[PDB]
Amino acid sequence: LDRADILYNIRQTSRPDVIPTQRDRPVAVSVSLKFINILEVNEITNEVDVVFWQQTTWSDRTLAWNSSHSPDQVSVPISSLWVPDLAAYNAISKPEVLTPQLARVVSDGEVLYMPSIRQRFSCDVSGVDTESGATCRIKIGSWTHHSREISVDPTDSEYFSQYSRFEILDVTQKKNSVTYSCCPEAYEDVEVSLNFRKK
Amino acid sequence: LDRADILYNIRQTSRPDVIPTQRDRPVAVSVSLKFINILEVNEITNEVDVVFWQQTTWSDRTLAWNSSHSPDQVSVPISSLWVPDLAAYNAISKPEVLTPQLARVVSDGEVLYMPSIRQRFSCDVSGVDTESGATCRIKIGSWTHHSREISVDPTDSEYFSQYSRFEILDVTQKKNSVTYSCCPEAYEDVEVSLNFRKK
Amino acid sequence: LDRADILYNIRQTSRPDVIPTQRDRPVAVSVSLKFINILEVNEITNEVDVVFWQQTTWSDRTLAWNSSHSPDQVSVPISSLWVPDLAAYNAISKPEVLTPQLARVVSDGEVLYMPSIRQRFSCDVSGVDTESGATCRIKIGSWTHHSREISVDPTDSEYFSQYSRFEILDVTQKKNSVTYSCCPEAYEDVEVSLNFRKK
Amino acid sequence: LDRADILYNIRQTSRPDVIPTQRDRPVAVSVSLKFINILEVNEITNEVDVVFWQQTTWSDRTLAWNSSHSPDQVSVPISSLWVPDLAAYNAISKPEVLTPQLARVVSDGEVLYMPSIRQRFSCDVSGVDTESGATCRIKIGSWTHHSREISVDPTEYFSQYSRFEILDVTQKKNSVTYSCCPEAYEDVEVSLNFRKK
Amino acid sequence: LDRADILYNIRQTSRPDVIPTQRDRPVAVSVSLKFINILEVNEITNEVDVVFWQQTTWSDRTLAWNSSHSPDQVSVPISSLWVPDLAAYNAISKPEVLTPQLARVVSDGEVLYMPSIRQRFSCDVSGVDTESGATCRIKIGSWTHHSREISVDPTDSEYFSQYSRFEILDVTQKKNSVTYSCCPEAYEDVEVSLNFRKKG
Ligand SMILES: *[C@@H]1O[C@H](CO)[C@@H](O)[C@H](O)[C@H]1NC(C)=O
Ligand SMILES: *[C@@H]1O[C@H](CO)[C@@H](O)[C@H](O)[C@H]1NC(C)=O
Ligand SMILES: C[C@H](CCOC(=O)N(C)C)N(C)C
Ligand SMILES: C[C@H](CCOC(=O)N(C)C)N(C)C
Ligand SMILES: C[C@H](CCOC(=O)N(C)C)N(C)C
Ligand SMILES: C[C@H](CCOC(=O)N(C)C)N(C)C
Ligand SMILES: C[C@H](CCOC(=O)N(C)C)N(C)C
Repeated sequence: LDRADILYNIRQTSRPDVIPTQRDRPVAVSVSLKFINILEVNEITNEVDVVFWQQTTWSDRTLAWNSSHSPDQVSVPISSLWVPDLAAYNAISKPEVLTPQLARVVSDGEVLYMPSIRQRFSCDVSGVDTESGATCRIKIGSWTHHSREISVDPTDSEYFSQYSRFEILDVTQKKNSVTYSCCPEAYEDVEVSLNFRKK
Repeated sequence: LDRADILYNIRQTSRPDVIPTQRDRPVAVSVSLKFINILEVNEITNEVDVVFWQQTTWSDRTLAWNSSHSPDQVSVPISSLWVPDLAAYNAISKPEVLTPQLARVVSDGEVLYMPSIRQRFSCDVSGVDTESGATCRIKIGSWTHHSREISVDPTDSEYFSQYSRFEILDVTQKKNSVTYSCCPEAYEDVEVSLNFRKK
Repeated sequence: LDRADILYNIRQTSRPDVIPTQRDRPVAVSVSLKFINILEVNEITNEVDVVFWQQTTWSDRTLAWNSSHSPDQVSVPISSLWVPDLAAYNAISKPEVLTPQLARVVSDGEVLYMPSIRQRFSCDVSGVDTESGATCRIKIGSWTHHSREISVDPTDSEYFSQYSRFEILDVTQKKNSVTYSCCPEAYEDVEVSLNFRKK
Repeated sequence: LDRADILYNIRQTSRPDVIPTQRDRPVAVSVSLKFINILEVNEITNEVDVVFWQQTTWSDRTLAWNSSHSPDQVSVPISSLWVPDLAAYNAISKPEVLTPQLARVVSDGEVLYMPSIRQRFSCDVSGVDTESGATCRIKIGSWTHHSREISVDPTEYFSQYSRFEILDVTQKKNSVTYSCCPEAYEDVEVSLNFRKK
Repeated sequence: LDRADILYNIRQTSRPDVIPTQRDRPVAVSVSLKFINILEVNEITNEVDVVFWQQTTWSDRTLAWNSSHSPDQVSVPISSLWVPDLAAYNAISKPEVLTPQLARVVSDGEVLYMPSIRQRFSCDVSGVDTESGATCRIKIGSWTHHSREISVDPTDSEYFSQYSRFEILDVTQKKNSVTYSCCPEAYEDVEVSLNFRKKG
């Protein structure tokens, strides 16, 4: 098998509309935000503009191939793959995807999709100009798949811009499972707490 | 039947361009706005920027399948389903859909579509800085389907952001059936009255 | 014939790229603006932001069907129909279509397309703050079809927002047939004069 | 032949990706800007926002049909035609096309494409508030086709409600060689002399 | 062969989703920014708005044809070609492509894609109003292809607008090969250092 064949097979059979559950277990999705920049804070309106890499991994066995005498990985357009329907609950703009929309697929079916995203959020900006800083919580999970279909789990300034007006003090993560009035089932989310301040 | 089969059949036969009327009864659509945020009020211009979940439900039997030994529900891209042509009469911007455009379909054909929307409206902003607050009325209904084809019915701070500069005092709903100069038939709408104030 | 059949036939045979002239007569298009809002006036720059329903009607016999024991009308995506190539000569932004892009088709081939549009225009804003008000003239006609192929004809505050900062005094319409330097034939337009003032 | 036939044939055989050179001569493209409005001048940043009709004509024989007992012209979506890859070198925003994207095609293969465009440019805005006015120069030519493949040549509607007025418009053709490439690329430079009223 | 045939073959067989590696060597991509304008500097936020031609070249032998009695080059929509997945790491807006999205392909499979791009960046704007000026560093590389699949290499005011409020003092380039926490492999990048200042 060469790359051409692998990409051909994936395109012909991938089923981007079909969540790749195994034996009625949820697809285990990992999410991890790598913050790159904080662009436009407003303590009055409690809105912040953030740029981050949304590192997202999950498994889709339907993509697997025998890697004997074959490449172990290919880059694939996400339009050819099932992708988790993650959304940020407290986003107040749609995600602006800054990078090429390609996912990396390993021969065993492991997928990594890691767009760089710019997005605005409604969160607690109070304290941003103090030494303790602000703590902005960003909430992410599947919009339409409950906990039996998708589980969501977590996996600081490492890639944060030195030229930002802000600095990151700490980043913490917490997993939740919430029942909403609209629906009987629970929906998982990750809450990423970004503790930052003006320099 | 597995998910793949169900989604395949739906894609192959769905008829997104065909309103699923039963026995010449209107498609009964329920609409309900869950307000998430109020972002940019202007009492001078009487314009407001709102984020809300537009909970929308209706029935389409053409989607139904036998759920015996099969999943009871699937998430489906709305491009593969008929969707009611709802519009907000007093919107002054097009709806920015913030979430993945997926509907949830149950085996009996019940559909739930619940995008998170950011949109600007022209409405009464007077009194927003008083204790009584402003009452902003949002009017939603089918743009091209009259009351024999589509009926529209309703179904507060529960999901409203604590970080908003505003707070919700009350939300009320009212159903209407209006005849317009352009056409002989009546068109139904729901009017959602959002009573809110600056904190 | 049911809706499914009618929409299937329309989709299979409609020819959205083909102007439905009959016997070498122009397609007679009617255009009528129902003003909904006036949002952002600037008497210095002579620019105005307007929301209006662009009521547009014409006939396309290729869409007709026998309505005996059949629905008399269907809603159809405009991407499946020929639509007149109307443009506003003095627009300075592209039309923001706020409503679902569906036209209503009657079994005899009458079409009604009535999007709600937000658009900015260059026009006479002088006097807007006086009692006489301003008169803003909006000019609309086929961009590429001359008078032998498309004719354009007209057909006040009825739907105008009570919450606008402005009010409508009067709306008048006038038909014209103009020869431009670019081309030998005449092109029809409708000029809609919107007389409005600050409240 | 009726319109439906002509449009069908064009759709089936047009080859929008294929530049219609004849006998290895360049496609001769005419370009002409009809200025409609000047919207947002900034003398400090030297940026201007303009609306103009970009009158563009060229010939594509592969579109031709026998007009005997047939319509002489049809309107065609540009997605079904080859169109010259013109760009404005000093544009600092992408062209906002305000009109329906249709070209007019004559039975002999003459094409006219005339979108109304709003676009921002980096140009000389100095003197806009004087009697001499500013002269803003707009430079347009094929982005990827050199002079042997595309030649570009120049060949009333300005809004009375603009804050500006047009004193003069002049045009000049150029053939320039760039560091990136061995061949010459043609352009038209349109000089818009305008001032605040 | 005429252009029609060449473009027809390319469209029918191009495989825009398939990186054209040769014998398991990386596709060697050259990148070079020709700066055209600097539009909106902010020394407080350290953000800059730049317009530049992103000269990008690489080889794709699957596009090659016999140029005997045939045109030596054609312009091709990039939607019909594989194109490197280059991204600017420090961009804070998506690239606004100002020009027609066509690449030039030579009969030997050499490709030149050279869009004009307007984009905002987070970079060091300090000193912009001084004689030394600011130095803004722009970092560009493949987003998803490591060094064994794509290598990235470099190739001043020449096309820079005389009407900008800024002027260019110097442009330097540096190639890097970086390993990120997310993945075991190294990813190459070019860092383009734009040294510029406000005029006056
Ligand atoms: C119209 O439909 C009806 C009922 O099926 C039929 O009686 C009539 O002949 C039809 N006319 C045409 C032209 O098909
Ligand atoms: C290249 O095309 C020429 C001209 O017809 C032909 O003579 C020659 O055999 C071809 N060469 C290759 C490598 O196929
Ligand atoms: C809160 C958010 C609401 C939107 O959900 C849907 O559209 N469903 C189909 C569940 N989910 C429950 C995470
Ligand atoms: C008021 C508003 C006007 C638009 O109507 C349509 O476009 N039709 C096709 C009816 N409707 C009737 C709800
Ligand atoms: C004013 C306007 C200019 C655009 O014309 C075209 O695009 N043609 C193809 C005629 N026409 C003459 C109505
Ligand atoms: C200056 C400008 C650069 C971009 O050129 C390309 O994309 N080529 C395909 C030539 N051209 C040469 C006019
Ligand atoms: C740092 C940056 C992050 C994005 O990576 C991807 O999306 N892969 C598919 C690896 N790359 C590795 C250059």
